[PDB]
Amino acid sequence: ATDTGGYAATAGGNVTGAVSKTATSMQDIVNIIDAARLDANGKKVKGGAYPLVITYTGNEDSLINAAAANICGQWSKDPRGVEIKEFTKGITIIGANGSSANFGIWIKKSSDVVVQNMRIGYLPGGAKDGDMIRVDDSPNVWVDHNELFAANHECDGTPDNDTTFESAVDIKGASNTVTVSYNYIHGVKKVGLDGSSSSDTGRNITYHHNYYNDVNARLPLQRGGLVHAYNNLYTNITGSGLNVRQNGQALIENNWFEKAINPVTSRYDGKNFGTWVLKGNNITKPADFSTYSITWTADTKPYVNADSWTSTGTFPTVAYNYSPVSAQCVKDKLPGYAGVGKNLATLTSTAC
Repeated sequence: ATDTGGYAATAGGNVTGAVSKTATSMQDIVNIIDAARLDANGKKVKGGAYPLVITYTGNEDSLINAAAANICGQWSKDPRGVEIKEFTKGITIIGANGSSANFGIWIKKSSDVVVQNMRIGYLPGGAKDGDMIRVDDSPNVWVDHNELFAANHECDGTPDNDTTFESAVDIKGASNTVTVSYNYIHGVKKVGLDGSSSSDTGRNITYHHNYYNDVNARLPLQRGGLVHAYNNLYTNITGSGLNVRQNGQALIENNWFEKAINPVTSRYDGKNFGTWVLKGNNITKPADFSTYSITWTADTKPYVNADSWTSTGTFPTVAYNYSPVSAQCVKDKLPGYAGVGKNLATLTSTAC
């Protein structure tokens, strides 16, 4: 099936003729993809020779645990990541239960890529683009059921005072359709952008069933296009949540917000504010701010906060088929479906 519950329509490497391989380390993954580019005669095939399903059984807890004990020593180390560049035959990277990685997955100019059940945390190289997951010029990508974490903290003396750790899921370029679902993102200062600059506007992204906890900002930092965020659990947001910019449009439905500062805003540009359609969230009116500990702040430049909690624009017909659960149900159940080791389980109404 190609249904991801969002804009991305892909099965990744789970197609006809897929070759399954087991990777026990980051290097194995690199070698497997390289080999996957060669045809029967040893010649390279543009976009890849065959579809792949790579099961990653490696474990780097030692690296992660060492890093967690010395947070400020990570930004200056070499970044570590597997680059999936120009591979379009279809590929899925599934972590085995118990597997872990102290390296990121960088997708560049590829298509039909699915990343699931990977536990990635405390990556080194925040000063040199050490992102956990990067989707660049890559349409039909599905980032599902992963645990992305670090420390929601900024060490002193880091270059730009923003490089202690890099992003969890940055999306940029022509990654026209992307679905980010069932991820447990925690302890991340900059979760992920949707457009790397003011000119990098566009794309149709869906964020559904994600559990965010102790994050500072960018859920996402949207530049143009459309974003459909539904059934996400937003708790302990220390800076700002969805920042809808450059005239982007967002449909924010049936989510649960709690202990969040500026959960829905449009700030930092001073102009071209985006719009949002609010519906079915735990917060229905301003009276609820106090109940769920939702605070608001101003910005030095013109900005717009959803402090009136009203829709400020419209949203096109949601192309795909999805069935949202209630905000209460996500609050109650989501933590047991999002993340690694949940066997890619989905939250249905029957479980509410």
